[PDB]
Amino acid sequence: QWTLEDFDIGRPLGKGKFGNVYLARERQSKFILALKVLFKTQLEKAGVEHQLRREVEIQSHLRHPNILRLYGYFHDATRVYLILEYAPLGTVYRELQKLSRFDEQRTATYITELANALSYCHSKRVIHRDIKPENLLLGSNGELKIADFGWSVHAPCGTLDYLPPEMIEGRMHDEKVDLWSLGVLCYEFLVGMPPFEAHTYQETYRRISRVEFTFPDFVTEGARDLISRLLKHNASQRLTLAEVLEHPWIKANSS
Ligand SMILES: Cn1ncc2ncnc(NCCc3cnc(NC(=O)Nc4cccc(C(F)(F)F)c4)s3)c21
Repeated sequence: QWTLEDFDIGRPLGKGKFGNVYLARERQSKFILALKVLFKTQLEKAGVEHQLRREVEIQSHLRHPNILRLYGYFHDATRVYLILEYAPLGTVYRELQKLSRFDEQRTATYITELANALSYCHSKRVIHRDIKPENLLLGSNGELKIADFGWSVHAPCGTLDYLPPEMIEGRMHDEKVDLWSLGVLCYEFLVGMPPFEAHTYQETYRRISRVEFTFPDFVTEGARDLISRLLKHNASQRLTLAEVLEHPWIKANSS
């Protein structure tokens, strides 16, 4: 039954649309964690109070080294606080801006670690639906840790960039949506920008719908194959996580 007075609030770890993330310390144990501060008025305004309660429920069951822990939550009067595992090496979004693009060795490792986290998620029938660089964090030893199960549902906001055709059209969708997103991620890791980037929402809609993307000259055939086999309009055709993990290019470049 946590209260704010139990925690030493430290430095900001990031700013979000719904609230801010701060580094924190549990006064008794001296344990280092992260506290995301959400406003209650903001949550009730967009009608997502149930989604947050669903996220906490989903995260109370999941345990995996490539999934950022959510320990529980508390509120006072005006704000809601999420007790979170701290990811010392920040976001992948930030690492991507810092390095422009990743090499194949780093990319494959991230895809391998993501696939594992998704494999564990999909087996428990949990679909993430929001796989993007800003929702991927890096642990002490540089491992990928997936976070933000707010838009997660059971089997079967920002830009549209990572959302599959079935999701952007407002149709039915299963575990295969995390596979399209994984494909999109793999492309942005190597290229530096997502395959369907546009200056307008409406153009991005056209690109995703018709699956209109190209590869720059530096992308290898092994990466070209993987991404192409993932980015398919037909959800039931897309490669499985097991095939992704056993993919020649993935096996070659992964650690
Ligand atoms: C930036 N950063 N740098 C280091 C670092 N280390 C640990 N954590 C960080 N950041 C927080 C990561 C999150 C994990 N889970 C989240 N969950 C969430 O934000 N849920 C959520 C929010 C608003 C609205 C809704 C609702 F209701 F709409 F569903 C749901 S955010 C870190």
